Amino acid sequence: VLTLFRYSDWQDKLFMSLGTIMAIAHGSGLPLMMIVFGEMTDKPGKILEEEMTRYAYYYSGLGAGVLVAAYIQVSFWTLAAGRQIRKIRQKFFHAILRQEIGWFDINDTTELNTRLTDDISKISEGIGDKVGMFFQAVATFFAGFIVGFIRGWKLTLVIMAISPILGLSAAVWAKILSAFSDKELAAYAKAGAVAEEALGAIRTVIAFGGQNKELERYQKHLENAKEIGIKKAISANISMGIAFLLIYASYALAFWYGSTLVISKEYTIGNAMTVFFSILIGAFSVGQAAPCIDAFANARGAAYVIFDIIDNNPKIDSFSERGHKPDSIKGNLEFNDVHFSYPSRANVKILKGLNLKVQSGQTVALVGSSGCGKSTTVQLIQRLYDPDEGTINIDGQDIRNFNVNYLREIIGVVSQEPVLFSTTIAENICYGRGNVTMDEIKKAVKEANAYEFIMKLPQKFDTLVGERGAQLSGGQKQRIAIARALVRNPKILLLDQATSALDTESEAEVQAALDKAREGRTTIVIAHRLSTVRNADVIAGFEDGVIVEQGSHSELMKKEGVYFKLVNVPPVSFLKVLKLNKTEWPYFVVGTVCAIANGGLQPAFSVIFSEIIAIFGPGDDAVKQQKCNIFSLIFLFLGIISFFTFFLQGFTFGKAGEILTRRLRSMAFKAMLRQDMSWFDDHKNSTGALSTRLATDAAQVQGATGTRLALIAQNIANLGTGIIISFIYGWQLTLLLLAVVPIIAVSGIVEMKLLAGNAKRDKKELEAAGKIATEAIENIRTVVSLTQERKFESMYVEKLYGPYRNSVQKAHIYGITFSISQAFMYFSYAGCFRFGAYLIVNGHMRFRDVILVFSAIVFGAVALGHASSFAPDYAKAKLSAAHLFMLFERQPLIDSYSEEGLKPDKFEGNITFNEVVFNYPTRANVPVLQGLSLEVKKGQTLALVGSSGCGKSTVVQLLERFYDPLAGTVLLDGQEAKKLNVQWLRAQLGIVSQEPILFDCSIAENIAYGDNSRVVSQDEIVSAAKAANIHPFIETLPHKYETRVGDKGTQLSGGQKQRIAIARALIRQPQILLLDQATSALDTESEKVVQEALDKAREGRTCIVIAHRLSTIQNADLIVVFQNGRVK
Ligand SMILES: Nc1ncnc2c1ncn2[C@@H]1O[C@H](COP(=O)(O)OP(=O)(O)OP(=O)(O)O)[C@@H](O)[C@H]1O
Ligand SMILES: Nc1ncnc2c1ncn2[C@@H]1O[C@H](COP(=O)(O)OP(=O)(O)OP(=O)(O)O)[C@@H](O)[C@H]1O
Ligand SMILES: CC(C)CCC[C@@H](C)[C@H]1CC[C@H]2[C@@H]3CC=C4C[C@@H](O)CC[C@]4(C)[C@H]3CC[C@]12C
Ligand SMILES: CC(C)CCC[C@@H](C)[C@H]1CC[C@H]2[C@@H]3CC=C4C[C@@H](O)CC[C@]4(C)[C@H]3CC[C@]12C
Ligand SMILES: CC(C)CCC[C@@H](C)[C@H]1CC[C@H]2[C@@H]3CC=C4C[C@@H](O)CC[C@]4(C)[C@H]3CC[C@]12C
Ligand SMILES: CC(C)CCC[C@@H](C)[C@H]1CC[C@H]2[C@@H]3CC=C4C[C@@H](O)CC[C@]4(C)[C@H]3CC[C@]12C
Ligand SMILES: CC(C)CCC[C@@H](C)[C@H]1CC[C@H]2[C@@H]3CC=C4C[C@@H](O)CC[C@]4(C)[C@H]3CC[C@]12C
Ligand SMILES: CC(C)CCC[C@@H](C)[C@H]1CC[C@H]2[C@@H]3CC=C4C[C@@H](O)CC[C@]4(C)[C@H]3CC[C@]12C
Ligand SMILES: CC(C)CCC[C@@H](C)[C@H]1CC[C@H]2[C@@H]3CC=C4C[C@@H](O)CC[C@]4(C)[C@H]3CC[C@]12C
Ligand SMILES: CC(C)CCC[C@@H](C)[C@H]1CC[C@H]2[C@@H]3CC=C4C[C@@H](O)CC[C@]4(C)[C@H]3CC[C@]12C
Ligand SMILES: [Mg+2]
Repeated sequence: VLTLFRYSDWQDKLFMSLGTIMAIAHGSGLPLMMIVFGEMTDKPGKILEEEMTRYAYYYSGLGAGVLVAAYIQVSFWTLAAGRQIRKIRQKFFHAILRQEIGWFDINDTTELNTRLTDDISKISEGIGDKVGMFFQAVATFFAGFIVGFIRGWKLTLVIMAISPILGLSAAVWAKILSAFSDKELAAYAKAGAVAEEALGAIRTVIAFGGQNKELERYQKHLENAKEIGIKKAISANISMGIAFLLIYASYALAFWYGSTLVISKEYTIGNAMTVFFSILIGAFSVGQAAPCIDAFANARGAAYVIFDIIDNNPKIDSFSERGHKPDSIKGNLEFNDVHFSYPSRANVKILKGLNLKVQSGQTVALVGSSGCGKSTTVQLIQRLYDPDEGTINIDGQDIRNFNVNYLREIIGVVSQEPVLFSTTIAENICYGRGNVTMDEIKKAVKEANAYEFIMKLPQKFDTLVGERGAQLSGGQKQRIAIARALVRNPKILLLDQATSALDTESEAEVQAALDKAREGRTTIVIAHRLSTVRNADVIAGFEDGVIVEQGSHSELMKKEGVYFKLVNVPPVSFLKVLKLNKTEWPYFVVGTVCAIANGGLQPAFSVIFSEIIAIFGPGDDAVKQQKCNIFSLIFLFLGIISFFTFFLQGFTFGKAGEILTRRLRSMAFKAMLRQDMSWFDDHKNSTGALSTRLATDAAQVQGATGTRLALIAQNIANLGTGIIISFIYGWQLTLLLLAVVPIIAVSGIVEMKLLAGNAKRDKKELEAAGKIATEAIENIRTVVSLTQERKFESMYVEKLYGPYRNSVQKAHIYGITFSISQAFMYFSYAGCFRFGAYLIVNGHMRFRDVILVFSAIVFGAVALGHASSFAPDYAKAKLSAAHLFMLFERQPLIDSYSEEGLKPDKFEGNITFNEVVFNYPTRANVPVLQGLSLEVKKGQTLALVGSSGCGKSTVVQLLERFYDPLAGTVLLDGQEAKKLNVQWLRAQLGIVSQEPILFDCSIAENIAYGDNSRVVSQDEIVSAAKAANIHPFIETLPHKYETRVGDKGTQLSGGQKQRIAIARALIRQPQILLLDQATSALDTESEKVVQEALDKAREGRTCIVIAHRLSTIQNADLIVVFQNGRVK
């Protein structure tokens, strides 16, 4: 209960304590004034005027006191909530970056950004101003009790006898509501994980036609969250129904008991009515604080998962400082019987006792088959996992003894398929070490041979690399990764196929630079080519995860081992949002009629009190008991009907809001899966930004469209009925009562114009924080391997500073507006007493009519606080609704959901390019293609040959129809590709990407994703697996086709996911194959087995090959050489 306030500082405790005592001082005033008011109620034309004027002095002073008490009440709670929400946001991201990679494999980490955004929003709604308004209502209730015990003590015990039942019911239903809040929250987090997985790899979802599959996977969780939110609303309104049932039933009991006392004259008329009126003010106030109770229960439910992640502790601690930092390390490295298994597949033994010995100054070279443990050996050097039954030594001393940061900073890796970050080129090379000068950057870039194209691009070292490097080619991204590793100047260099996507001349220059550089660093080389493996002093060969083969080139060539075999924004009206749920108009009708019939009843008690005071007059005393029994039956039946009407309005409004939220979330994701690749290449649209938008916009709409509308319709009916009753009984005073309406209206106008202005900047800056959070979570291998986690926490905090200041300004603006609203509501009483004195002494109205109007106005003074509490939600609801509708009304150029276009029945695999000129929209000044002419007949094989960065993957993107050419014609089988239906077009193609990526599902589903719109059978999956040469490994695994591949294929090796990408292409039986270096992480045996099945499958269809081999280019039918983006 106080774990929400576990992170409260001393200033936070001071703000919450002063806000608590000022809210206790603020609420207790209304009932306590009744003791001085109730002494003239039981009642020459000057003494009454003096009493009225004196009470006007009291009320004006009370209003002045309320002006500063309500200000401090709101402002200090909102300042404290802003400060501790800032530090919870910092500590949760620090706790995510602290954990080790064994935690990132066995847990769900695409769920964390959605969990972050939506839970911190729920906690900010929960621990803020709602708690202060709750204390205000509690102080009002107990001040009514104090007034009751001063005036008449036998009346207040009968009503105090029910308050533990109200506390019991509120605690029970708040505990149930916190449980359902956690259950609903988990479902929305699963849906956000589906969306963030689908938007991260968007090129494969577009190219394989998987929009409907991802949309159905999203809607499967939206339906569960809907069905939890409905019964959440059921419990949340059984609570208020039981509360008001107890209120009116106990008031019936107390009124029947007070009947006998007033008739037997033990009390007078004045002592009973003050007790009744003060207790009804308090009892209505505690009932209105029930939404604040529900909001606190929701925050308590959200905090469960966030606090645990902070509590969890890693065995390999990244931030700790408890290890040796020796001054001089010669690069000796040695294994001693290393046994290892990954924690996600624990029962598959991988290293079975390895004995490697690397001397300081020489390099080794790891050869072997695919899937034997080479990059596992590389991952155990930098201590990402601990081995099960072994030890790894550097210069005689164990790696478990070193400081983890010092180890990971003295060694420098190159990953297999390297991943850049979504910042500039010089920023990636600065992420390399951390404090680099430009001399170091330019020398390392020349040493990695990346200098010519960086000089060639405009804004040379400032070109924004796309998300994961997607705005660069495959041989430019890898040279930037080589330069990134070289700026560190490591003592131990790890090269895991660093030249896998470079052509032969650049491989020669890179290997000459790396060979010239070595003086005192050890190097581990995993070689793509076995022609440069001969320049190694030691060669290690893996056979079932051990070393059976070690020595020099001729030493292992005369040995007959494994190496021998290898060598041989427009605003939107809110009725436009409520135009979407036209279908449940009976829900809004029943909710609005019950809200009117519930809000009207609070001011009607003045007329009931007038009839009570008139019915206790001089009589025969046998009739007044029989009339007062009729009044008590009326209060009992009013209690039963109030139970039914409160339940109906709340449940009815809540169900309609859940339906609208489900429709808005699915419409937003369906309309986000629709835009073309230029919308995703826009630098504002990262997947972190796009996954914060789906969690913010519909949630901000739901927060103002839920049961809050039922409560505000109730409060507006309350304020209306007060004015109507006032006009009937005295029309002269009611004009002054309505005279404040211009001032409260202008204050509402000014706070709406300021809260709509700062919610804009809040929404603008939370996406820029969520971008950093998502890239640092989803590239956690490279983050941990480079030790830039301190820098990413620093960046997240300095992007998180902004909404703190926005919360400060929101606190002051909303506090001033709530303050002057409550003060100008309490000055109306002083104006009413003075002007009513004037009217009574001139003879217009009467004293009981002045009492009647005053009594009717007190309940509206209750309702204004909740209307002002609703007012800061409507601004962010309007803003997020404008953003949702501009997303819904955006229409792309290449429309993926269109049903019109030519859909020919028979397709001959003929393609033709007639002088295609194309520039990318992000860098639209550089020419990529400069008029491209190539024609491929049926059954031919086009081979694309060129240097690195010539436009070989651009033609695959143009044939896949992501992009439109500027001036040129892409035509297929005679007819132009713009005329064809784009889903038909993308279904006729079969594509293997350059660095392929998978999904976080099973191998059977990743292979069956290759052809949608039909249930692909298990026999077809097994046949494509046998053709792609993966079925021996799949049969070896303990789960055969149900081993869950990790996020983007990280729980497999390079060759295995290359091979599942080839099977995913080949399962659809395409008409044309697009193979963009389809065999680049495979060895010679696997590549020659794959190529035979590809050759027997290519009989009768066309294919386009982009492969850097002399074996697959030479047997091709056409050979195309690129120079300056043209064909030669
Ligand atoms: N994160 C992981 N979780 C579970 N198993 C894994 C993980 N990474 C790899 N494996 C498994 O470990 C075995 C060894 O794969 P490994 O990554 O060592 O291949 P490799 O021969 O080093 O080639 P590469 O250099 O492409 O990684 C594979 O069978 C793979 O299925
Ligand atoms: N999404 C993009 N936005 C802007 N420019 C891009 C984008 N993708 C690629 N480029 C640019 O296009 C040029 C060539 O792209 P492409 O990836 O087709 O070359 P490539 O021949 O595939 O290279 P490699 O053979 O090394 O894989 C590169 O200079 C690259 O900077
Ligand atoms: C008499 C009543 C109306 C006024 C009560 C005075 C209160 C509201 C004033 C007096 C002293 C003030 C504190 C003095 C010191 C600081 C440290 C500053 O870094 C944060 C604000 C904070 C914590 C102030 C908060 C407001 C404060 C506590
Ligand atoms: C700064 C504001 C918010 C604090 C509210 C202060 C409360 C506790 C004060 C404000 C007005 C005060 C009342 C003013 C008049 C009198 C009449 C006297 O015969 C009995 C006490 C009584 C009824 C006071 C009780 C205490 C009181 C209600
Ligand atoms: C009637 C008058 C004298 C009452 C005094 C008003 C005092 C209590 C209010 C008005 C201005 C307020 C300060 C305005 C600015 C901030 C900055 C914020 O980061 C810390 C709280 C702090 C410092 C507020 C503390 C409380 C404060 C000092
Ligand atoms: C929730 C609980 C605490 C509230 C229970 C309230 C009960 C005790 C009160 C509410 C209405 C009251 C009844 C109101 C009217 C009359 C009619 C009279 O001819 C007999 C007594 C009788 C029948 C009262 C008996 C006591 C009574 C039933
Ligand atoms: C729900 C809101 C909008 C309508 C409020 C009207 C009802 C609930 C209130 C307002 C005036 C009240 C009436 C005032 C006068 C009397 C005369 C008495 O001999 C019987 C009870 C009776 C008839 C009261 C019953 C309830 C009553 C009719
Ligand atoms: C008994 C008296 C005080 C009740 C007064 C009712 C007042 C508080 C309510 C009733 C209708 C409300 C207005 C309804 C419409 C809007 C448009 C909104 O974009 C700005 C606020 C504004 C202008 C509201 C201001 C506050 C308002 C005028
Ligand atoms: C809620 C606010 C806006 C209402 C305004 C309150 C003040 C300014 C109003 C309300 C009652 C009014 C007073 C009512 C009666 C009289 C007696 C008359 O012989 C002189 C004017 C005088 C004294 C009025 C002056 C203005 C007055 C004091
Ligand atoms: C603190 C600021 C916002 C207050 C602004 C409103 C002030 C100027 C107005 C509104 C209500 C007015 C009070 C209403 C009633 C009367 C009774 C009369 O016999 C003496 C003047 C007196 C007591 C008025 C004094 C001035 C007053 C308090
Ligand atoms: Mg390429």
